[PDB]
Amino acid sequence: MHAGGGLEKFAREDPKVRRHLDLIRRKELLETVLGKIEELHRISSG
Amino acid sequence: MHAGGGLEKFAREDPKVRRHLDLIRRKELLETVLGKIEELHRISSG
Repeated sequence: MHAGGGLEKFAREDPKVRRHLDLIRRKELLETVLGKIEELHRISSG
Repeated sequence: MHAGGGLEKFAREDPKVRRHLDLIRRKELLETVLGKIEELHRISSG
């Protein structure tokens, strides 16, 4: 797993767990976008 | 109730509802303090 990177492919391979981890990832992208906006409001008060 | 200011005392009279509103009041002063602290932290971070 750790030498070959076959952990993430091990995850990608199964139908159920692909949907689970993909769902968690898209949610992750949107959260990080919101975080970039929030940091922006802090760097410039107005 | 509105002329005598006796609405608040009317609530004070029943014990169960008095314990209820007392719980709500203590939660209030604590909230306003935390709000001031959050505003302060915002002032000294950006």
